[PDB]
Amino acid sequence: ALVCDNGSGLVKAGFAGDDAPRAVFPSIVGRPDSYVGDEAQSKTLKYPIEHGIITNWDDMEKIWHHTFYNELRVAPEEHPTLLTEAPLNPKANREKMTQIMFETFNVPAMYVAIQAVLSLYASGRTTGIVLDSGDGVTHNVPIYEGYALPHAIMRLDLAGRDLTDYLMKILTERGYSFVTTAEREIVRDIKEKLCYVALDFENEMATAASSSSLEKSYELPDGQVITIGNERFRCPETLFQPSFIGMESAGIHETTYNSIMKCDIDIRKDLYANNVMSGGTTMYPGIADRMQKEITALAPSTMKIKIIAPPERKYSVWIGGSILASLSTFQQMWITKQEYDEAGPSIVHRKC
Ligand SMILES: CC1=C(O)[C@@](O)([C@@H]2C[C@H]3OC(=O)[C@H](C)[C@@H]4CCC[C@@]5(CC[C@H](O5)[C@H](O)[C@@]5(C)CC(=O)[C@H](O5)[C@H]5C[C@]6(C)CC[C@](O5)(O6)[C@H]5CC[C@](C)(C[C@H](C)/C=C(C)/C=C/[C@H]3O2)O5)O4)OCC1
Ligand SMILES: Nc1ncnc2c1ncn2[C@@H]1O[C@H](COP(=O)(O)OP(=O)(O)OP(=O)(O)O)[C@@H](O)[C@H]1O
Ligand SMILES: C/C1=C/C(=O)O[C@@H]2C[C@@H](CC[C@H](C)/C=C\CC1)O[C@@](O)([C@@H]1CSC(=O)N1)C2
Ligand SMILES: [Ca+2]
Ligand SMILES: [Ca+2]
Repeated sequence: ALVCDNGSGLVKAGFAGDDAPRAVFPSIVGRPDSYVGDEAQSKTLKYPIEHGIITNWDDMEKIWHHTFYNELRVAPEEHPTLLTEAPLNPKANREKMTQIMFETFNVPAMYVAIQAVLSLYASGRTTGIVLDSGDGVTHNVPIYEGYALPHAIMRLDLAGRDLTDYLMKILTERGYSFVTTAEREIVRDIKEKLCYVALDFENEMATAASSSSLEKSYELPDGQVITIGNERFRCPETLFQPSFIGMESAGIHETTYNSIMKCDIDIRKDLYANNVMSGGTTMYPGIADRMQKEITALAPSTMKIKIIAPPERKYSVWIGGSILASLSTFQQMWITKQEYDEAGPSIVHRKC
């Protein structure tokens, strides 16, 4: 079976039963008659997925064909294919993915799983609450015995690309100039290399104000060496206080809490003890300790709280897919070509 995890920024693709994706490449299509993903990267670019939701279907077909043919070297008509989706995904989109897989790619079998749920599986759990934060969107997804609890899911627009754009803004306020699309990629690299989550925002602002102890240098492609100081932790602080970029949302600690509070009292303790971090935007050093501190301050004083931050969490959605698609007991769960022929795209609602 194939496993394809389509993100707003990065596609992760490979074979069920493997420990890691074979291909990780940008979720882009480029035109000057069109180039896809890593081919487009080597050369106007469009992202077919926005905030985790597929919005350009023709370009999404290009991404999928590139995945099957170029990245995995397979004919999709010969492999059951597991795909992933956002924890909240419009009904019409679920049908269109299904329609395309059966009618365009002629897959023999298909299934679509919620991204955050797969990450939980990759951590060795069937119960817990996942914070999955990527390039385009963030969700909190409470999960009991393998199944997301849809009424308790929380969503934030805020994710990694917004964090990059904010780092550009505050570095520009410092006296640099980061405004172009190329500069966006440079600042993404700065973010990934040098940013971290402060345990206490104010305390670290004070250290940065009165000393150079938190400063790091970065050699730009153009040869200027810049210095990054409080920007290192101000950038990801936005996750905890979205008002830094004018967003009204609760921060990720409060959305975690709010999600747990919408669940049955009998499972809340299990959720609090199994907070699993997923996605590239959870990679900041310090994030687990900060989450622990913030959730402790919101939760009952008696509550046992644990934040799990798997080292492999850039790829845990994919790994979870690999685990699920290669389970013997999953064999009966696939949507078959016959089922699709009889029920149409609407089959996805009954089976996934
Ligand atoms: C099995 C299967 C389905 O459950 C599902 O196909 C679900 C069921 C449908 O839910 C639905 O028709 C409903 C959405 C669904 C059904 C049951 C309960 C519920 C789930 C969560 C909750 O109410 C409510 O939206 C919350 C409290 C969560 C939240 O963060 C805020 O409101 C805010 C903030 C914000 C920043 C502003 C608004 C949003 O919520 O974002 C979310 C909520 C919806 C959306 C507009 C984003 C998109 C593009 C998704 C839509 C329209 C999804 C529709 C459906 O997805 O953004 O909504 O998803 C994938 C898997
Ligand atoms: N070490 C790091 N520190 C901070 N951010 C990082 C790090 N590594 C990757 N990221 C960010 O993670 C994001 C990519 O993560 P991921 O692959 O989980 O997202 P996606 O699946 O493409 O998007 P989404 O899930 O939002 O649709 C990018 O914004 C990237 O800059
Ligand atoms: C190395 C890498 C990282 C990434 O996450 O890439 C995804 C994919 C990408 C598409 C445009 C880019 C020119 C191509 C490849 C870069 C891929 O845009 C992102 O970099 C966007 C733009 S800045 C940011 O933080 N996210 C994230
Ligand atoms: Ca993702
Ligand atoms: Ca706020």
